[PDB]
Amino acid sequence: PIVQNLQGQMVHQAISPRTLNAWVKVVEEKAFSPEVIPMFSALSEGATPQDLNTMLNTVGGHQAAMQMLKETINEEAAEWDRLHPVHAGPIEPGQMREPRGSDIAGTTSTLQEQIGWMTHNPPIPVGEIYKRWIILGLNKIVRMYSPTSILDIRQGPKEPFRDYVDRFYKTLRAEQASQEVKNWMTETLLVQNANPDCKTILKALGPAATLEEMMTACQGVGGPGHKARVL
Amino acid sequence: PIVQNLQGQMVHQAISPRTLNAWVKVVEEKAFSPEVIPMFSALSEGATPQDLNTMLNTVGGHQAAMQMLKETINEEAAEWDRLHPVHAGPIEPGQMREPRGSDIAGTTSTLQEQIGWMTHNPPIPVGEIYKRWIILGLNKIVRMYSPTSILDIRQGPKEPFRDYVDRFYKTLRAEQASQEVKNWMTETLLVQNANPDCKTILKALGPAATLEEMMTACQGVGGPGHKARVL
Amino acid sequence: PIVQNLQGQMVHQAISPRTLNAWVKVVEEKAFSPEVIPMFSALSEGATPQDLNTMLNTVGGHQAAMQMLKETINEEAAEWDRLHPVHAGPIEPGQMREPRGSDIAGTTSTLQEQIGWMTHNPPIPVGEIYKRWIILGLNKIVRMYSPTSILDIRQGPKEPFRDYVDRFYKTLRAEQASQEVKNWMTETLLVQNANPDCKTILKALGPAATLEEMMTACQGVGGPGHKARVL
Amino acid sequence: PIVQNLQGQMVHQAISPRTLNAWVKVVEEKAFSPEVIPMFSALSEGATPQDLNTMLNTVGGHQAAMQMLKETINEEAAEWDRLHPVHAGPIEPGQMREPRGSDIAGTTSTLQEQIGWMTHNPPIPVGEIYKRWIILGLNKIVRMYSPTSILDIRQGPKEPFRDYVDRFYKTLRAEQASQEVKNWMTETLLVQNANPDCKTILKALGPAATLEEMMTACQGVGGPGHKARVL
Amino acid sequence: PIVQNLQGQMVHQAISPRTLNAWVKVVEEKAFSPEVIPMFSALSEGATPQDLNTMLNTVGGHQAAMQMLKETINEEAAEWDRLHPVHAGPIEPGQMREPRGSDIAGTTSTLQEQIGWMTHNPPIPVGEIYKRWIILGLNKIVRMYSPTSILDIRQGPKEPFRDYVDRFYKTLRAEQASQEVKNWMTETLLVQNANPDCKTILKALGPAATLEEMMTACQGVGGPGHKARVL
Repeated sequence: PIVQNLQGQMVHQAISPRTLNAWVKVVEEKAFSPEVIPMFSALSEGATPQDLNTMLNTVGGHQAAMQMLKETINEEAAEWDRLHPVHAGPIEPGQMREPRGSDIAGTTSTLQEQIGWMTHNPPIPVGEIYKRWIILGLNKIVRMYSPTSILDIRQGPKEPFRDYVDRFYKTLRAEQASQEVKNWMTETLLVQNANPDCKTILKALGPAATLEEMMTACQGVGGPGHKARVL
Repeated sequence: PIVQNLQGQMVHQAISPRTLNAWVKVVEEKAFSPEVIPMFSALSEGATPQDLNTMLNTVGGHQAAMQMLKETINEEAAEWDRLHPVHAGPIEPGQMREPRGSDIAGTTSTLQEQIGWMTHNPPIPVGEIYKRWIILGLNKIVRMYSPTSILDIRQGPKEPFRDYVDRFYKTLRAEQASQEVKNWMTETLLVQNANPDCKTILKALGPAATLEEMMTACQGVGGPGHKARVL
Repeated sequence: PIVQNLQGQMVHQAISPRTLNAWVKVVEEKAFSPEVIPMFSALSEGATPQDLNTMLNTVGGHQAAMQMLKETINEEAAEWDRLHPVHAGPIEPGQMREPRGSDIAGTTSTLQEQIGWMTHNPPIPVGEIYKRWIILGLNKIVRMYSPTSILDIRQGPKEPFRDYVDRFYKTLRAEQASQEVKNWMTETLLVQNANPDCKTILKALGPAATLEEMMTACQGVGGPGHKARVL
Repeated sequence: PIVQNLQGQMVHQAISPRTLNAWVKVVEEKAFSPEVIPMFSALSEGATPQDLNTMLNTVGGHQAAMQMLKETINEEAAEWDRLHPVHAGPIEPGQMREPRGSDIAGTTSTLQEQIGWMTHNPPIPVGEIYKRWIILGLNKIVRMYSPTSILDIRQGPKEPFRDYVDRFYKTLRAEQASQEVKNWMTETLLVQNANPDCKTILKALGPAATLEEMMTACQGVGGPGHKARVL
Repeated sequence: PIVQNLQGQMVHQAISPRTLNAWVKVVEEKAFSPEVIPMFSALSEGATPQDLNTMLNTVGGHQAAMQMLKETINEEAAEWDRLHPVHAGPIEPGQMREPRGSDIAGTTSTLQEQIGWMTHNPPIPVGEIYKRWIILGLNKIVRMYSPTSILDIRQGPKEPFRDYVDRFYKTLRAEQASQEVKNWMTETLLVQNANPDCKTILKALGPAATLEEMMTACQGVGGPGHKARVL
């Protein structure tokens, strides 16, 4: 990553063993569940196209999964070539060159280059583009390896509403459909798959109540000396 | 916060990717428990609101917990707006503008405004202030996500009293109990549901013991049984 | 390891105690698996040769594997010196001195001289060259301690297609077979050892299908409809 | 109701007793059916607010559903006057008087003014509006008493594509969603385990695969035969 | 639809629901059988887009056929915009404007425009245009489900020829196969699957001949004649 957003000295240093450890844990012990997606981004803060290449190849030994990320990113870079014909003219005073596709994926661009653009003012956002190309790759990984579906997130009979809501919301966040398709699942699916008493409370306040208000009312019914309704 | 570099001139910098890594080891270990808010107190030391929003943004797995925290800010932010009269931008030429709720929360404010507000006369500690909004949001997520009720914590025959006291004080912590409620619970409920080994000594102590005195009576070092809990 | 400056040249710092701890846990957990390579590559971004020697020194386990790797390394160093490999940067440096094989590996070169070569313009990239020579041995230990197995692979009777796709990738990676062969085995053996009712799909897929197009049409095994297992 | 006559001019006729029986027959004897609306539309052609009120109040069966319809048109009539204050600002001779929503629902307007709007040129859609508000009632009454469920319909590994479209679009006559949700539904959601033959067939068709072909796809030896049933 | 009652005719009426119920009977008895297509043209003489939408919406189920029909209509509407570039913003009541594809489909057009294009000088054929695209719809339905096996057909032991060739014909018309194939089937399969004495006398005629000649030649026993009404 880059390790200084102002300072020139020691601008960038190679990846942490905790970043690798915890990367390897999500793709193995959480086994490509949808919570991978937002977690990837929290890892990638200030990551260079090379750091990103390191993250692409460090997905827990899963070689076939490397191929589905890899072919994706490359198609996206080949697309960047279709959208951007090459300027060779005078570069303006203080300005850098504009990246190519093979530059975005770090094949043609120096690591000084990658640092340069990432600390430029206004930024040339190469790592923030490549990581969204990688999440698109990553999204394919989650569909083949984990059978998780927002359709089939179901609240258990003695199950806490907080554990069922955590599953629905992490599964929701990794959908790539629009914000209207998203806002519909929290109105429809979430109320519809809660237990009888919690479903009754969710519709009673209606889904226009805040999540904490929903949450506190749903723990309140499912808390001490509970009734598991038969189904 | 302020650098750790022990050559020359101290200079103010953001939160570091090593610290970001540390927060990720904290989250994916303690996650939502009472045990989060003190680690947070540590790692957010000399943070600006921009760091605080980086601390929020670099969370991965638990997107409900984050929707409740993002939510809890808006309501305290709005409160702040309702508490103070603020006109938009400078009220006078060449003097600083007054903070709004959304400025405390980093959204509507630049980082260059942010270190301005802090170097005002008197100081406006916009981070420190903001950390309180965050911690109420944390306390809300933790109370709901925490799993033991305070009204059903009982000590078995082979359970160490240290382990049961940490679970009781951590259950009284999850539920955000007043000191008046903690002093009454301490006195009452605790003594009762200790095992008869601790309990008959706890009962031999006279009116209004300190928790030190409850431990000195009970302890009773080592055991119960073979190879006691250190968690 | 070498850390980057925003303008100007790379600077050498001492290795992290965790990087060391991480690598040991790597050679305990993954030695006989093709997971040794991406982790080793991950823990040797911006490494010098003394970084690469420190990682090799750190191991106190798996001594017969290190020995095979060491005799292997000397084979491409002796080759270096005799049959003059192609490389980027100076083949006859004027103002500094020819890298030998031993020097690339760092048994006869001081750390200054290695920095000397990597800080050069054009550089002589001694670190990356060495890491290829360790990765040759990493393949060798993976081949010797996990032998031929690509022909014996079958998709299980109850096994989803992607779980056995995921194994075929691991197997074929472990296999070390020629790239004309890798490309045939992905074209026809991947279909050959598959489920029979999934192979009917795979025939309509053809040879030039992506993994994602194949993992989308064919999923789990699936089973008799309208039945229940025997009692 | 109003009859159209030459030059597109409008001429008035009293409500037939046969139209009213016709409407009691569609309400009671095509009860709750989506088909209820288009028949309705064919009964309400040139209807004044008065003819609609007679239509609605003529009916004596199904009074839980006429109640939600009376609540829905009241709400819509009071909504209307927020959005448009009648006769705002400067008053202009030459106008029939503007309809408030209480005139639209026929509550503060007389026959003379009801004829006023519809013999105007261009015709003021007073009765047309009320019908579109009543169809909102009827579509809601349809949703309320339909039996199909959106959490039952999905394509499993034995189901034809047709067989699932028929049921799913049978759902959505009753159950309302956006097209972005319907498109996401057919892309991925309700199709997670969908028929292996259909996948085989869908690939075998190429990049010239049509919806008509995809419906014709998939047959076996259960259910109806292949022999024709239409004289 | 638009009556031809009255001097200088251009007068719209509602469709009678009896007419709607006679259409419920055609589809009850004949489904989508090929002679539903010109009946549907006959039902929709002088009809509007709103009438048509009414006649479509009153159909009993078939929701996969309804979709396939609906997307078929949406592509003819879409190319219709490509074949006639027409534009509009907000629609003005009373104003003669050029119809777009959406206005020809009843989707965007109020009924006064629809009648208004129909009764312009020249009449602009908006009812025709869409009725033609619904007939292409039905014609698509007929392609998919009307064919059944003609190779079933063999003349019964006591069967006269005028029952067996009509039955040949009824199944031949059922199949959607191109004409020159059908001509082939006439000169071969009608003769080859015929009884011994028949096929013989059909080989004496030569099957090249007119159907009057085949009826005269292959003559069988008289009586009432089976009218073909057992299915």
